[PDB]
Amino acid sequence: IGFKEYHRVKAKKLDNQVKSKMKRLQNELNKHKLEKPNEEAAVRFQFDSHG
RNA sequence: GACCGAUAGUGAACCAGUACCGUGAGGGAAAGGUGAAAAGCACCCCGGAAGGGGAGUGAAAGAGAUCCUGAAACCGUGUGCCUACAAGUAGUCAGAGCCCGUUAACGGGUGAUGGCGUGCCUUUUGUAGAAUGAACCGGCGAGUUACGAUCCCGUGCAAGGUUAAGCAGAAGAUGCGGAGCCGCAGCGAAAGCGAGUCUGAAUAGGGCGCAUGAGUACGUGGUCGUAGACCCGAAACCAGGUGAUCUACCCAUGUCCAGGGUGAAGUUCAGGUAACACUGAAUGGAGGCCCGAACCCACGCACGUUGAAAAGUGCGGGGAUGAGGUGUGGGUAGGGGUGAAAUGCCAAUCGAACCUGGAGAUAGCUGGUUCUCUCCGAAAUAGCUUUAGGGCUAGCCUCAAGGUAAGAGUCUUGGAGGUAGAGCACUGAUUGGACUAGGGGCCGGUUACCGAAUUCAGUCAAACUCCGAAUGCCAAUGACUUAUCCUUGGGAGUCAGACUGCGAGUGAUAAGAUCCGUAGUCGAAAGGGAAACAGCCCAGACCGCCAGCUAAGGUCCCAAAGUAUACGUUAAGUGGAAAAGGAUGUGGAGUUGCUUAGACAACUGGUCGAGUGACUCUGCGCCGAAAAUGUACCGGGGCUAAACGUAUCACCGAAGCUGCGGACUGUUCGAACAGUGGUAGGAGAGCGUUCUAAGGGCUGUGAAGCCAGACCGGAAGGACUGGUGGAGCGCUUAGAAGUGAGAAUGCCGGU
RNA sequence: AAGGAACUCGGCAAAAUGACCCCGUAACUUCGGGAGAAGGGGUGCUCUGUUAGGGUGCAAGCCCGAGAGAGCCGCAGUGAAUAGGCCCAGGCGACUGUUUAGCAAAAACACAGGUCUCUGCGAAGCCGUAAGGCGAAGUAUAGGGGCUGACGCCUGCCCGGUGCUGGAAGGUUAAGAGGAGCGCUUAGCGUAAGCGAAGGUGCGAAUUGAAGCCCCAGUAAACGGCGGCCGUAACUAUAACGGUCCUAAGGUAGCGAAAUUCCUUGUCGGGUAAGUUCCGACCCGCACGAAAGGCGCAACGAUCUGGGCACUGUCUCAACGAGAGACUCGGUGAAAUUAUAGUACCUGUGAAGAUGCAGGUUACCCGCGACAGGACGGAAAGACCCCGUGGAGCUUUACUGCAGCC
RNA sequence: UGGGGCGGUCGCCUCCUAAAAGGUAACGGAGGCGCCCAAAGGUUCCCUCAGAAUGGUUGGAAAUCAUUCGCAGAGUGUAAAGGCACAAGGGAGCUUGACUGCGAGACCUACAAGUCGAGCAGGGACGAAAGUCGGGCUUAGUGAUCCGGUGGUUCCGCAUGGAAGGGCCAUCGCUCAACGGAUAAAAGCUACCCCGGGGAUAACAGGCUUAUCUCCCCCAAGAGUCCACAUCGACGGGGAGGUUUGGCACCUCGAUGUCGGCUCAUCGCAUCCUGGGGCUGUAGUCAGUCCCAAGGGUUGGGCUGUUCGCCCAUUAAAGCGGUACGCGAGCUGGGUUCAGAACGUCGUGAGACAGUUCGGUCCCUAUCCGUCGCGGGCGCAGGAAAUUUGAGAGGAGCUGUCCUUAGUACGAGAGGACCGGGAUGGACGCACCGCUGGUGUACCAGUUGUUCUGCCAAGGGCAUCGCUGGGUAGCUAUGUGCGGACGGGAUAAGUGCUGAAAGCAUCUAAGCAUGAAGCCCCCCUCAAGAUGAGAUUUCCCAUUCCGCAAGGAAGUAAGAUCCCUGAAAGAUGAUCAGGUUGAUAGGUCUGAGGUGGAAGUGUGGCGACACAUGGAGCUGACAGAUACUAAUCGAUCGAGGACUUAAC
RNA sequence: GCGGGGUGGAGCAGUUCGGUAGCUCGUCGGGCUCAUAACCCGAAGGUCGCAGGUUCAAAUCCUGCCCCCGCAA
Ligand SMILES: [K+]
Ligand SMILES: [K+]
Ligand SMILES: [K+]
Ligand SMILES: [K+]
Ligand SMILES: [K+]
Ligand SMILES: [K+]
Ligand SMILES: [K+]
Ligand SMILES: [K+]
Ligand SMILES: [K+]
Ligand SMILES: [K+]
Ligand SMILES: [Mg+2]
Ligand SMILES: [Mg+2]
Ligand SMILES: [Mg+2]
Ligand SMILES: [Mg+2]
Ligand SMILES: [Mg+2]
Ligand SMILES: [Mg+2]
Ligand SMILES: [Mg+2]
Ligand SMILES: [Mg+2]
Ligand SMILES: [Mg+2]
Ligand SMILES: [Mg+2]
Ligand SMILES: [Mg+2]
Ligand SMILES: [Mg+2]
Ligand SMILES: [Mg+2]
Ligand SMILES: [Mg+2]
Ligand SMILES: [Mg+2]
Ligand SMILES: [Mg+2]
Ligand SMILES: [Mg+2]
Ligand SMILES: [Mg+2]
Ligand SMILES: [Mg+2]
Ligand SMILES: [Mg+2]
Ligand SMILES: [Mg+2]
Ligand SMILES: [Mg+2]
Ligand SMILES: [Mg+2]
Ligand SMILES: [Mg+2]
Ligand SMILES: [Mg+2]
Ligand SMILES: [Mg+2]
Ligand SMILES: [Mg+2]
Ligand SMILES: [Mg+2]
Ligand SMILES: [Mg+2]
Ligand SMILES: [Mg+2]
Ligand SMILES: [Mg+2]
Ligand SMILES: [Mg+2]
Ligand SMILES: [Mg+2]
Ligand SMILES: [Mg+2]
Ligand SMILES: [Mg+2]
Ligand SMILES: [Mg+2]
Ligand SMILES: [Mg+2]
Ligand SMILES: [Mg+2]
Ligand SMILES: [Mg+2]
Ligand SMILES: [Mg+2]
Ligand SMILES: [Mg+2]
Ligand SMILES: [Mg+2]
Ligand SMILES: [Mg+2]
Ligand SMILES: [Mg+2]
Ligand SMILES: [Mg+2]
Ligand SMILES: [Mg+2]
Ligand SMILES: [Mg+2]
Ligand SMILES: [Mg+2]
Ligand SMILES: [Mg+2]
Ligand SMILES: [Mg+2]
Ligand SMILES: [Mg+2]
Ligand SMILES: [Mg+2]
Ligand SMILES: [Mg+2]
Repeated sequence: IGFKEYHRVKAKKLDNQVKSKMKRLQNELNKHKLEKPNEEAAVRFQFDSHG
């Protein structure tokens, strides 16, 4: 009696860890989320050589 | 004093802040009554005494010291009826026999036997429930009060109504007191304007108002707000204190450890060396050393487990000169201390001690909430919700006041719509044939090699439609019938629903499953049937009757009524449990092959001598058919009808309906008609308890209380008589409430 | 009796061992131990005997006292009571010690030893608001804190992240200093519109202004971390070797199916007739690893684990006996529980598991000694699960704060 | 929220579910939206689309033309539905009505909101005019309040004038997307845990269902040398059971204790063994499959907590299930899920498991029914003492090996029977103590320590009965004897005989047999409360009172009890042997069995000790005898026999 | 069913935000050497897994389809 409930209670604890990790990560990003630094564009043009 | 009267009122009426409980702060009871007067039972008898039986005192001793009254539980004694073949929610209805004789009544007690019948409460869709609560009896124990708001009702005055504090006065009535409050005027955010005003450019429209008018003061009642706010109940939080006489650690000063063993360093001697080293003996007496009592500890097992003991005993076990045991006196205190660290320990309490206070913390949760009858009578739904077992608005109920006839049923007529069915005209899916562009595999020419598209026929669709109902829905006009309906306001409860039939989804076209639509019953519905069986069938209990007719369902016995009538079927106890499938079971229709030119069968083409084969539909049966305590799907007996089908007629059968009698409610005009189940809940009318006022009484020639009884009223309830009791108590009208108990693992007492 | 662990989760419990003397005693070792290892033998009484010898004493005489020989008795001589069972092997902890008073004594805590770090003395650290204290009447060979835990051999790589330490300029930043300016107000100017001094007043920018942070180095017995893919050797198979990607760096020694191995009762060897346990190896380490230390390890342990011997009522399989209860009599006399009970069985029905309902079956009335199938028995308003916009303890880069510190 | 969690969802639009008005749920089936357009809006005017065939330079299936056919097969910004070809689809001219104030009246609706709207006024666009225009073919494209920003303003301005500040109108700021929005501001652990509730809600067992599971079938492609159906049974189809995995959430949260084991069983049959049969690809021995059959039986160990499973060794066999996965007020407590601790792993962490490991309190005196035993009462038409019948109930029910038949039948051999006789075991049961043993606490003996009887000798107490060696009665198994034997009756499956219906055939319809360890008996035990109270033999005898009777009372008869001595009986009652003309118990005497040579004395020895007297002495329960002691005297209870009929 | 990958021969970027297809090694050809390696000089090798859309332009954005790898299975 209560076999699966016991094991499923354990499962629910693992879920709570995921939810907490998620929530904290989201909150941390909102507090401090550096944007990716500018990737300077590269001008490219070549005077193709003639014969 | 419309305050209490010994469980009340102070905790304390009494030698009570006592007894008792706690180390302490602190907590904290129980317990009143002789008589007018002790006149408190001289004397005698039984007894060791207690306790009795007389005799005396007294109005009374059945007033004799827990001494007014003396209920119930509970415990006994005697006996009028019944009881040892009986299956019991304990009664109720019927009923002999026996025994009595009353509030004199179509009486009382008991009860062989027959019928019927699973407590009360709470909580539930649903409880006899094996869900909850109560051992029993008694007492106590829960919507109250203050101040505001609003509505109804009553009264006074009325376009007005009314005073508050305060001052005089019986703690009163009343007089004075007009400040203030509400209303008569509204509109606008406001300036402001005013029967109008605001918006707007507007004499427009529209909103809110006016014309269509009643308020106010006080009282009663309903509800609401703020207060503990109907009563009981947390785990907790915070504040101030009390604890280290237990236990943790520390500090100071004491004290305890029977006996035995092992033999460290060092030292000495002897040997040894050039010297040392080295070797052997002896001495020596180290150690969180060894073995083992006291003492301390607590490893295993048994026992104990309403214990001898709220942690022990018995048999073994570990340490036992050490980081040892223990005494005395001290220290550290809870947002703290102490911890060789277990969240362990800090007075049998520790993830935050104990006591008191804030405090009646809060509890959308559980439990409880006390007299009676009558009128009406739900909901378990929608929306929103840090919402889902809560709440709010609507729906559904009730009361009152208005409108009033505006409601409803049916018929007739009109209309909106795309479901069932059907259909392929579109969109998808799809079968066969034809015709086929191409596509691939073969040498640009072909394969029956994939094949687009076209066409012919043929299927199919919740999210296909050229079509398209039945019902249901919205209206209109009459007619016939019925009595509802709407507006405003007061009060609610309900938001867990259940099953059954039908139409669907989810599921597996399972579920007493789940979610909607629709109708019913239950919930909140007793009675009859289905053996028992909320939801199925029949049918709605105001009450009495030893009257009648019926419904579902029945009629051989249990058990009321047909062993009814007529015609067939079944042989399986089918009826009284299930499929695919199998089968010369049997009944009834129909078709067809052959047949006295002689069949089928059997006999060596003939003998023989009247039937013989196949198939379709259909009624009732058969096999397929094995579960666990015990026949075990007919309720039982039992049944060959007492089963099944068809038809007919009788009778039985409810609390349905009818007849007779009574009560009440409503409607219309004392009559008639109609109605009278009920949970949550609304409304009305009453009974009873305590106290007050005013009248009128009762009571020592016996009050209240208590105990009986066969009386009275529709209920709550009220009398009368007798016994006990020994001094208070009813009745009528009105008023005010500590006003009604069977349940709260309620509190206290008794048993 | 016979058997002897066949019992059982497990030799739990009991049995067996036990004193003194003599002989004898292994692996291993930290050279002390292990060790009472283990395994054996002896034990009574009598006579040689106030013994050989020893203590006391002036001596007599008192005590102590081995060893033998020679005999006697019994089933048996520490004749009773009291007094280790032992051996082999492994895991963990070194050890003695300490711990959940009252379900855990242990591998947990402590420990000596190791290391890191703080502290120059009014030390750091700690208690307190402060004074005043502990530290300490101490002074870096001392004191506090963290981690590890005797001893032996060792303790590898990574400073990118986080912490700590040290820097130097610079960037960012508060109060406080500064008050450019702007608004309001109004003497006055004006036909008005509007402008507007001074004063007052409401805002106020530049500039200035520390630590911290940013930045740069170091530090791992600081908190921590310690990888993927591809190819390659003349049988094959594996790769000493090579390529590339990523990282701060990719796990070294040692150990390994483990207190760690899910698959798994891995495979192999040993032990048994039979071994999911055990021991020895192997290494595809789900998910070892070097001071939350790695690997060994004598001694120690009421530690955990497996195997032998002894021994037995643990068992095959139960029997008998003793005492105390039970039972009868005399005395005394509770408790939990309890809606009232004249309180059967079967099948069924029902809130789906009935003493109580239905249909049958069975049953004369009342007890006593016994057993526990039922009364969903008693006890404790379930601790599991879910719910409540309940509580408390704890954690942190949750939110908001406070002390402390700079 | 078909427990919670994860996943998914949360507001709005379209369709289907939705049952032809509207509305209508589920974590039902499909999709879209959080915009876009300055023209893709308004108006005025004009206008048809897709596709196919044919003709044509590049040109190709498909670009552009041209003709014919061609209801929409197109398009309509953006999903779907409803519309649209007097277009809402395409093109062109001018413009901004994608206006301001509004708004009769309606739809929808709990509210808050949302939707439609003629018409009026102001000032405009297009148009010759009528007239149309308050965005788009229609239906999504959005967010309350509070609080801030901005613009306007015949509003207010706290003595007054200003101002500060506010109001009104317009407008902006929320993926407040959990979209009717808790605060401006918020994550976890609890195994150290606690409270209030719920069977409204998880689970076990129960109930319903039966997808799955187990078992059984239908069809028959086939496999099987041929041959579907000896055996096996593809592709499909139909059931039963309620042991499995599930679905549901109906009972239980003011408690229905768990897996495994132990003790004790009980039931079903889907039969593991034994019994009886059909078919066989059954020669014999063996087997295969199916039918009947539930009477009895159905092992001991190693490993593991285990169930299970593997293994070892047996057995005739090592059956499958139900009983709350039977059985914890019957036991155990090893596994698992309390508090401690540790490893691996995860986490910053408290801690946790996707894994392990060592240690960890099992309470209750039985009221009722039930079950096993034992009594008392009454009844059974007189009162007693014995012996009995059997309605009915319980018990028992198993089986191996060997010898013989017979090396026969059978077979090429190998091997090797049926049936019928006979012996002897295993397990199990009943009884009993003569035998073998156990026990034997009032028996006998040996012996240690100490204390006592004054000492010696001889003994007593205590030390587990001090210990040790024996042992009577009784009680006992492991010991012994015996049992399940012979068979009858009726049947099951099966085998048939005669025999029609249906000139044949046929076990069947009438009729007649056979045939199982099973059923009813036989065998053992209880049994007349069998209220239906039975039957037989024997004994006692009609009393005395009252009362009119019915009936009542009092002494007794036969007989029994109280009381007493006891055991062959026993918890107590009861039962049985006895109670003085009695051997009932004790004692006494004589024995048995048991122990094993007493004490005293003498002799031998220095002594411990040995020997003789002497199979001695001692001896609980056992046997026989014997009144020596106790069973005294007494008391109590116990019939006089109802009525009716029939036959005598 | 739920996720991750397919870029010259190997290992890897670039993909979100469209703009010449790349880095390291390797392969091939020619030198150097007696010859091989190293070294030096040139070149080839992917139209970004496949097939269609969108766009002036797609490895990159969209639609389908096929492989590889993890789990569950
Ligand atoms: K009183
Ligand atoms: K009461
Ligand atoms: K104190
Ligand atoms: K209800
Ligand atoms: K009187
Ligand atoms: K007694
Ligand atoms: K009954
Ligand atoms: K009951
Ligand atoms: K970690
Ligand atoms: K014997
Ligand atoms: Mg009082
Ligand atoms: Mg008086
Ligand atoms: Mg319920
Ligand atoms: Mg309850
Ligand atoms: Mg109760
Ligand atoms: Mg010591
Ligand atoms: Mg010791
Ligand atoms: Mg002491
Ligand atoms: Mg305590
Ligand atoms: Mg308060
Ligand atoms: Mg249809
Ligand atoms: Mg339902
Ligand atoms: Mg009811
Ligand atoms: Mg009625
Ligand atoms: Mg009639
Ligand atoms: Mg009748
Ligand atoms: Mg009637
Ligand atoms: Mg009626
Ligand atoms: Mg009251
Ligand atoms: Mg064993
Ligand atoms: Mg065993
Ligand atoms: Mg032991
Ligand atoms: Mg230790
Ligand atoms: Mg120790
Ligand atoms: Mg403890
Ligand atoms: Mg302990
Ligand atoms: Mg450590
Ligand atoms: Mg390191
Ligand atoms: Mg580690
Ligand atoms: Mg480390
Ligand atoms: Mg370590
Ligand atoms: Mg008793
Ligand atoms: Mg049922
Ligand atoms: Mg039942
Ligand atoms: Mg509860
Ligand atoms: Mg779910
Ligand atoms: Mg509709
Ligand atoms: Mg723990
Ligand atoms: Mg802990
Ligand atoms: Mg609780
Ligand atoms: Mg339920
Ligand atoms: Mg067949
Ligand atoms: Mg339900
Ligand atoms: Mg209960
Ligand atoms: Mg209980
Ligand atoms: Mg069978
Ligand atoms: Mg069980
Ligand atoms: Mg039980
Ligand atoms: Mg256990
Ligand atoms: Mg009972
Ligand atoms: Mg004998
Ligand atoms: Mg002597
Ligand atoms: Mg003594």
